[PDB]
Amino acid sequence: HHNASTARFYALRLLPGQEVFSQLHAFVQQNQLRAAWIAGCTGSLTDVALRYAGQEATTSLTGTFEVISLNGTLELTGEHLHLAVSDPYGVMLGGHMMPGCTVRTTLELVIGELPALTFSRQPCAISGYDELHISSRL
Amino acid sequence: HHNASTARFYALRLLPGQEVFSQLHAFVQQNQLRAAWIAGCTGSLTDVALRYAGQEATTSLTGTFEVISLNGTLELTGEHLHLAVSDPYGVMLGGHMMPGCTVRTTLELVIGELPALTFSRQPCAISGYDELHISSRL
Amino acid sequence: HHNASTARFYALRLLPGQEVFSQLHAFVQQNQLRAAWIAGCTGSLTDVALRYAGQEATTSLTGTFEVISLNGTLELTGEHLHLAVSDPYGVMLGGHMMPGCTVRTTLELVIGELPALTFSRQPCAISGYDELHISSRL
Ligand SMILES: [Mg+2]
Ligand SMILES: [Mg+2]
Ligand SMILES: [Mg+2]
Repeated sequence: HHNASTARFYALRLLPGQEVFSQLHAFVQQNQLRAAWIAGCTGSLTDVALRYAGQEATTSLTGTFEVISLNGTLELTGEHLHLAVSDPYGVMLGGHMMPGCTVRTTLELVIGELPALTFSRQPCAISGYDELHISSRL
Repeated sequence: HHNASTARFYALRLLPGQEVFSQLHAFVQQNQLRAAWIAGCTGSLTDVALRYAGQEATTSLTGTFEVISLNGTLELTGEHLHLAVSDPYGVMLGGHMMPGCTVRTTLELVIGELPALTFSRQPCAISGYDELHISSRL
Repeated sequence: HHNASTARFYALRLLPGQEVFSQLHAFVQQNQLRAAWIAGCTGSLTDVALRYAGQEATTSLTGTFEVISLNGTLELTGEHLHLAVSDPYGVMLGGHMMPGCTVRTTLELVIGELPALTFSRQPCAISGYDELHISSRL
């Protein structure tokens, strides 16, 4: 059965200029994470790539942003992450995170991994898209 | 004494059309969770029910929203959850989550449970409302 | 080596009128936390102190706000926390959290501690600021 598992946590800090998606995937590959999620995140970005609700196109922005929240799941060959950033006036923007977000000064992350489970993306006949599927690691 | 505990995590995915409050409570009942919190959440909503800061009335909205963050505690007979959603333009809205939020394509959740503790809602003479009370499970 | 660790969690509730930064530091000192992060948070604030993206000055606001998300790391002699609050109209504001945020009715927190690691703030030659450094507790 799924859902239940203890968690192992990882703490890491990304460097200025690094692209978030690529670094997260590299960390997942390095540790062969099969059922992870972002348990905590704080930092800053220069370039931001977001896909707004219901939209197909990716919105690319550049400036000075603070990462307010980065949430979602990730695993060996898939992920689903949402990002919220704030600007110099406190105004926020949020959406589906896409490749292209670059670290400004830092990105601090605490990533949780559920050793008893395995996440995968399987087609959902209801939504019409590949959705999160949870199964036993063993 | 309270506060300290190891955590057991649960991963689940809600389906299109399901109402969030009811599904969360069903999961709490199914697993008899006594001291849980939302450790991670990502997804989309069609209907959104929020009670804004200091307001009594619930604001009901319908459209295409992305769940940016869903935070808070929950247990057998109580909860305190806040929700932040983004729209097709990246604009965000936040408030106290109320019953009526419906899943659009999916809602992925990682819920933590603290086995050594028990959450309850007891009247606080200071705030004048029932507030979070933490005690030992044993 | 760093990054990997089990986690111990703490649940607590702050009272009306208390200042968040001071209370968080008091909790860190009381439990001698060396590598913690905010795993969950919900509540309300009256006074809010935020430093917006790229700005030096702290913006002080007072009113009726809901805490939508409080994320970041914290330890014995340092921290990095970002805050997002919503107002009576659902509008949100976000930024680097500064001392001066006061609880309105309550602030519920689940704090994670990574016993196998130790967080510190060391100068980064790349960013030019003291950044998160992760090392073994032993
Ligand atoms: Mg999404
Ligand atoms: Mg509330
Ligand atoms: Mg910051």
